[PDB]
Amino acid sequence: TVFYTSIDIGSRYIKGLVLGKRDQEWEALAFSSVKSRGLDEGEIKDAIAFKESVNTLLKELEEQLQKSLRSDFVISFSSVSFEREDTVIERDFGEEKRSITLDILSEMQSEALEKLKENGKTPLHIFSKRYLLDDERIVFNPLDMKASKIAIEYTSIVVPLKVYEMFYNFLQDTVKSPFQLKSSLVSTAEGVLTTPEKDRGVVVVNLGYNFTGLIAYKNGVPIKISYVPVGMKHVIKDVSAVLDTSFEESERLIITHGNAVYNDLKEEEIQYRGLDGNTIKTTTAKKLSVIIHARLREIMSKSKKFFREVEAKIVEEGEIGIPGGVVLTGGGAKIPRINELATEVFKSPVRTGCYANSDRPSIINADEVANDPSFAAAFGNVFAVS
Ligand SMILES: Nc1ncnc2c1ncn2[C@@H]1O[C@H](COP(=O)(O)OP(=O)(O)OP(O)(O)=S)[C@@H](O)[C@H]1O
Ligand SMILES: [Mg+2]
Repeated sequence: TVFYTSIDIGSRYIKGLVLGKRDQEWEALAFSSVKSRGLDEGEIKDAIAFKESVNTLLKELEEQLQKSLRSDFVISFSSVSFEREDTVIERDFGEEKRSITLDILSEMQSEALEKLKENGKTPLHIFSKRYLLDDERIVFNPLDMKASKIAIEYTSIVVPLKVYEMFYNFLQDTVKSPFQLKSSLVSTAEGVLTTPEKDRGVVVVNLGYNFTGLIAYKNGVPIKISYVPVGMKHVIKDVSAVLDTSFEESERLIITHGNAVYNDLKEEEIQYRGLDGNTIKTTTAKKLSVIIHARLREIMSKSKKFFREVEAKIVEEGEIGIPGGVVLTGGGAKIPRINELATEVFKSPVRTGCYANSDRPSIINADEVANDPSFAAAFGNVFAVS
C-alpha cells in the first residue's frame, strides 16, 4: 500500500485529498477545502499566511484520517507564467549500434532539464514529443532498441526558476515529507479528460479565481497553454461595485443565487448586507445574473481566441474542428447554466469536467469530490502526462 496526499493550492481555496493505492485499487481516505491566504497573482505575498492556510488543511485531513499515516505529497499551483518549451537532446555514438537503456534516457532527460535551467526555467512536467533513431525512424519508446544515434524532442510545461524556488522552499518548510510540484492546469486536464479527447483534440477552460487558464491536448499531450487575465475575482468585484457590498457578501451572493443565463429569470428578491455588515439591502436574482453575465461572456469570448488558435493547429493534423470541444473546470464551472452560455459563445460541444466524468480509475469513497469540478487538479496530481 502506498499513500498520497495531493494538494492543489488555489489563490482562493486550497484543496486536499489523501489517497491509498494497493494493486490496481484506489481509495479516498480524506478530503477538504480551506480558504487560501497569502497567495495573489500567482505569487506568495505572505509566506506566513500561506503556511498557516496550508497547515489548516493538513489539520483537517489528519482529523479525518484519525491516524498519522506517512504519505508522499504532490502539490499543484496556478500561475499565468506557465509556458510550453521544446528542447532537443541528441546523442551520437558514432559508428557502432548500442542498446538504448534507462541510463541513457535518464541522462538525456537530465540534460534537457539543465538546458531549460540555463534559460532560467524549471519544468513541472516533461515528456517526449518524438524519439528519432539514426536520423531515420520515429519510435514511441526507444527502450532496448539499437541505434547509432538518438535524438529526443521534449515538450515541457515550465515556470520561471524563481517561481519554482519560492514554492519549493516554502512547501518543504511546511510539508515535512518528500514532495513533487505540478501545474494545477496540467493536473486539471489529467483529472478530467478522457483518452479519446486527449488524443483527437480538446480544450480545457479553467474558470479560476485570479484568471482563466486555457490548455489544449492533442495526441495525448498538452499542445498549447495560456490564460485570460479575467477570472471569478472580477465577477465578484463587479457585483461588489454595483451593490456596494463587501467582497465576501458578493461571493456569497454569486455562489448562492448566481445564474449564467438571465433572460428567462423571475424577479425573486434576495437579501444581503451593506458594507456596515448590518444594514439589510434587497435586489433580485435576475439583477445579480445580469452583472455576472457580462463578465462571464467576456471570459468566454477571450477564451474563444485560444480555441480558434488551437483549432488551426489541430486542423493541420487532419482533424475537422476540435473534436472534443470544450471542457469547463474550476470554480466558475459550478455556476448554473454556464455550459449553455459557453455553447452560445464557442458554438461547440461543452461539458463540465470532474474526475467522475474522466475515464480514470474509480476511487472508492471518492464520490463527493469526484463530482466536483474544483477538485479536478487534486485528482489529476496523482496521474502523469501520457
Ligand atoms: N457553487 C459555485 N457556484 C458559483 N461559483 C462558485 C461556486 N463555487 C465556487 N465558485 C466561484 O469560483 C471562485 C473560486 O474558484 P476556484 O477555481 O475553486 O478558485 P482557485 O482554485 O482557488 O483559483 P486559481 O486556480 O488560483 S486562479 C469562487 O470565488 C466563486 O466565485
Ligand atoms: Mg484552481
